[PDB]
Amino acid sequence: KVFGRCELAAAMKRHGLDNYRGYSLGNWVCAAKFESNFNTQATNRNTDGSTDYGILQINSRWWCNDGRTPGSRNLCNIPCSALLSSDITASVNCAKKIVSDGNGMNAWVAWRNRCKGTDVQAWIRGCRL
Ligand SMILES: [Cl-]
Ligand SMILES: [Cl-]
Ligand SMILES: [Cl-]
Ligand code: NA
Repeated sequence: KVFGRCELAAAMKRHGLDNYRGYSLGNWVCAAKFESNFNTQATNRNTDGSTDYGILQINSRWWCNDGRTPGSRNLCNIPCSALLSSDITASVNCAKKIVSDGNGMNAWVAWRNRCKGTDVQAWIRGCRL
């Protein structure tokens, strides 16, 4: 599914991501924009042979099982495929674990490089939240 910007902001808010670990909703929308362009089916193969899945490009090295990332963990206790669903529940629940792991949203390189320090409220401007 390709979400609209406000559509995704709504879904994220309903699943409790807004201000989670102190990160306002626009941080999460900005991260999704640059990670996946709001497409839940996004995948990206990394140099190390791990893969990133879904709206927030969550990685198989630590967070989900794909059966093809030797040595990895599955800390969200899900198949990576769950992260490609039209329903973002799995992705949000897992993101909450990631953002709690010590580095906040710096876990998402793209957030650090493209969202951090920017006017992230723009990503929710106009949404009926
Ligand atoms: Cl915001
Ligand atoms: Cl594996
Ligand atoms: Cl933090
Ligand atoms: Na894994």
